[PDB]
Amino acid sequence: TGRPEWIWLALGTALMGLGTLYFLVKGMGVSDPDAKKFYAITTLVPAIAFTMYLSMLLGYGLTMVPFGQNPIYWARYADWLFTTPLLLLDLALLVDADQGTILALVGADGIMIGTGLVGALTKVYSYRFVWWAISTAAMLYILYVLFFGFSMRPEVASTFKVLRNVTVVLWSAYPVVWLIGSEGAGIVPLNIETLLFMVLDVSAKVGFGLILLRSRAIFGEE
Amino acid sequence: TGRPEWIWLALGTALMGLGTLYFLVKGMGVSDPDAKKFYAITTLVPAIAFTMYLSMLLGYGLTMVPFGQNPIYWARYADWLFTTPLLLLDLALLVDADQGTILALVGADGIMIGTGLVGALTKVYSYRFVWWAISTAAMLYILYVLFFGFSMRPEVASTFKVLRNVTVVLWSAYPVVWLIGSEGAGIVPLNIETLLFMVLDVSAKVGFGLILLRSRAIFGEE
Amino acid sequence: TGRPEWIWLALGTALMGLGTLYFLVKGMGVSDPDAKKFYAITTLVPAIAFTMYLSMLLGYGLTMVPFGQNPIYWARYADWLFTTPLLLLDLALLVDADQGTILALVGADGIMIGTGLVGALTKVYSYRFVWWAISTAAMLYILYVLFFGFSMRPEVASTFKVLRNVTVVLWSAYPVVWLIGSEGAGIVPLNIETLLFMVLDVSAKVGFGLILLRSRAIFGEE
Ligand SMILES: *C/C=C(C)/C=C/C=C(C)/C=C/C1=C(C)CCCC1(C)C
Ligand SMILES: *C/C=C(C)/C=C/C=C(C)/C=C/C1=C(C)CCCC1(C)C
Ligand SMILES: *C/C=C(C)/C=C/C=C(C)/C=C/C1=C(C)CCCC1(C)C
Repeated sequence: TGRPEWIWLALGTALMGLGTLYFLVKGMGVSDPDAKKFYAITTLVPAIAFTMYLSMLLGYGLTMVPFGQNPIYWARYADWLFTTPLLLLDLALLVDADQGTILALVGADGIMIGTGLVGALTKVYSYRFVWWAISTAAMLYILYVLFFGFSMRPEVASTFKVLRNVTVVLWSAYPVVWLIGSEGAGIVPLNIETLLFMVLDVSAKVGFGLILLRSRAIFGEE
Repeated sequence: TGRPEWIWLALGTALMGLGTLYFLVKGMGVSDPDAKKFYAITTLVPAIAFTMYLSMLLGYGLTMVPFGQNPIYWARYADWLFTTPLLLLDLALLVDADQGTILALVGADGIMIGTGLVGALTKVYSYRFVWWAISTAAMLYILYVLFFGFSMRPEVASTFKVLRNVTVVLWSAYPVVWLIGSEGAGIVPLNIETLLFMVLDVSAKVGFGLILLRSRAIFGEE
Repeated sequence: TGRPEWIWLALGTALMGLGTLYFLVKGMGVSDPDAKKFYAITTLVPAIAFTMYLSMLLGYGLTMVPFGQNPIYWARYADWLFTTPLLLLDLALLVDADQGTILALVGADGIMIGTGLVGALTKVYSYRFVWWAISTAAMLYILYVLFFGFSMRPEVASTFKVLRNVTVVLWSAYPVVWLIGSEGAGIVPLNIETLLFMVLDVSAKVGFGLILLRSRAIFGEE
């Protein structure tokens, strides 16, 4: 509690935990294989985030990087490495995407997160932003595929449309927060940055899942 | 050989190596695609464990963690990260599990191992057990799915029943050994802990594989 | 630019980048799901390599290992961990390989790279070569499967034959370069070793992809 941002890490942990438990209870008794995939994917997402928010709260998921002793929460990338592709899989399964398109998405996502991590830990200040730029190019490619790389059922199309729009908006904020926060230019304090990421993460995982798991799009059509 | 536990790391290495070679020879000439998956999965398991037991023997897979300079063999988690999901896949393929259920299993398993590793390396003593608890919750979820989340063929059902029972028993010992050994309360010396893990690992990988690969459950039914 | 090998890391970065962009443009408008998989796989390969060549150029992907202060470019293994299995998947998809065989290949490849990395970072000089030997055994197993573990269409068979022959030749050079270069016996300077790896990598990723993506083997047969 010596670090001002502890409050948002604590709240983040609690909200991911509760979301995980909610999705877990909700998924009880589901027999439809299609719906099972969506529950499995959607429940794992906040469960993973829970563990990484906890690691940050307890101080395990924090390291000091010298550029310009900067506190970098590296645990976010461990979280994102797994949760972002899973979120993309939810969208991909919804629309019955070709395997080729899933691979494209998952691979671009690995690059986005991997280069983001490299940027986060880079000791030469100017180079951090080179990695930011490549990571953003990978994000833009993902956004492109989501709008132009590909829903047959009307309920599938409408849910996909919503979750896709939710994704483009929230995901796009991440590079901006990084850029202006402690990993980037340092204009916004780590405390506020942590709050922004918490709001983003919770919306993109728990908000996302609520929207998805309450839709009948997740069941094969009697 | 300056570390008393070297003998069990040496034996572990030899037993995983021989098991790998046995499974490799045995799988020669197998043409049935189903049986091929089982051999591939079951042979990779001890092959991976071989490499990580070797890394521990030679001292690469050991680090010192300050809490309470504690010797932590981190290589176990590198091994388990890959071998535990593969073992779960063997069981899952056997019963023709839905993809949703496989994802649930694999994901819960990643969490179990990942939080186990975080626990192993955590520098605040009390917090190590928080991570132990979350990892155990993930294990219990796996055990639950194995008994209640789902075999049609009688030979499939019987083999599955055996391998499942083998799994519940041996896997459950792992958290207990951790808790009382050098990663946890330090009641049992690293030397004995290493022996216990060796016996467990060899039974859960080589014993498991022997049981599976001698069964006709692994072939599609003339 | 203080390190003589910077020139080859710079060229490597440029060539992977251009190859990525070429494959990206070329894959535009492709609707055939089969062809989509090949483009996705084949474009991701140099894209990944691009990022890791960049990391090496900027000095992030380099560490000092004490044996015999040896400069080890660890980023190569981060690259190879993902790009080698993807290259094997290209070959595997081409021939419609059984899932069992894909798993065998991917798993053996993970072992090859993982033990290679362990070897690269090992502090006891003699032991480095133990890891080299195990990694090579895994490579030889891959080479075996590629020739004896399994093409129906004549265009599929011919393209596969070429890409397979390209693979056996180039991949086999890697262990030799390691052995004689800075990770191994230190007979050939890091500068020359980096050049050799650059030529190899570019041929095995961009040369490979050119050959594959210009073939009609990648489309399902009007
Ligand atoms: C649950 C977490 C989510 C949905 C996280 C999404 C994160 C991103 C889309 C991050 C993107 C970034 C870049 C595009 C540039 C570099 C910094 C990153 C990693 C924040
Ligand atoms: C071949 C290796 C096997 C089957 C290993 C299984 C290991 C576990 C089930 C470990 C479980 C653990 C917990 C449940 C709590 C924390 C400590 C661990 C990682 C030993
Ligand atoms: C694009 C990169 C490619 C195709 C890299 C292939 C690399 C190898 C086949 C490396 C093999 C190695 C061994 C067999 C022994 C130890 C050293 C390695 C990792 C270079």
